[PDB]
Amino acid sequence: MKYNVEEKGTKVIVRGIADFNLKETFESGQCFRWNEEEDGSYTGVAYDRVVNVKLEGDTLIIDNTNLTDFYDIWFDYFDLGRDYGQIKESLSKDPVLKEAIKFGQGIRILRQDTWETLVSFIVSQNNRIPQIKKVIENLATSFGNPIEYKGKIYYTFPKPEELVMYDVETIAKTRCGFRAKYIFDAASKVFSGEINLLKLHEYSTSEIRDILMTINGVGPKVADCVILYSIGRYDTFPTDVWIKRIVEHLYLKREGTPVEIQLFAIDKFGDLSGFAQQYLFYYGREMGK
DNA sequence: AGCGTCCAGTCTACC
DNA sequence: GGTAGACCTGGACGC
Ligand code: NA
Repeated sequence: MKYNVEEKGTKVIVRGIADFNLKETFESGQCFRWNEEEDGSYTGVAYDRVVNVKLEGDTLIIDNTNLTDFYDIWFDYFDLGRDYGQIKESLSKDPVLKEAIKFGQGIRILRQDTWETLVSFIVSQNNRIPQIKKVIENLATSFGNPIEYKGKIYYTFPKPEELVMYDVETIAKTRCGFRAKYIFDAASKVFSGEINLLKLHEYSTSEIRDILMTINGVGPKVADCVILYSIGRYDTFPTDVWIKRIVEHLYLKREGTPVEIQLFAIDKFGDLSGFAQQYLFYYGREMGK
């Protein structure tokens, strides 16, 4: 991917954008803190920063950032180095994916912070999206740090060190319910250095899975979500109840467990399974039933 | 109406 | 070895 990057005032401008749509990316099920503004831009809090991203054709405008932050954080965050055009061409050899892709041509897989992804998907278990977003914003407001953009105060996602001094019931005030003890355990294990998130990428995918699943409340799905959305292992296929029913309806024509859905997809899609999953998901939400 | 009821991954207890 | 049932919260749903 070749871009023309320029720093103009309080913003960074990227020209040569392809295979990118903000709505499709931000509503693909991968993330929770990006919110649409009246002009169609999206304001989000990630990596202790607040930025506004706007896309005008092939021109991305990131407000409230500099060249240093763009190259250090946002380039990788929006996975800009990857050719999704090639990915879609390869996947479109499957008629099912080709159809799904036409509705989500601009989906990119964000490379998000490991800790935030971990807690976010802990929150996500047995939960609906609107509620997950409210709980995550509650965690940030209650426990995070204030940062300001255009006169409005935004809150960073709380680090393990910013959570450990609170009891479960204090954490539970975020409306996370029975998941409070899971957040508590995750914070404790990371804070003590028992689970090292920085060195996690040095391990195999199976090893990462096992490390993460030591946390009370982290099972196969949460672990796989961290692995895909934060570590960037694309030969994975996180199986939720939706993708199970989607694959059942469109491929298998019979019922199956989340596990058998999973190995079928990884076999068929290989190193592009994670991308295939995103396309199928936004397509499933587009169709409804 | 204004109530009942169903329910959107992981753990636990128990096979 | 494997899994039925419970589970905070809270909108949708039937009558
Ligand atoms: Na666990």
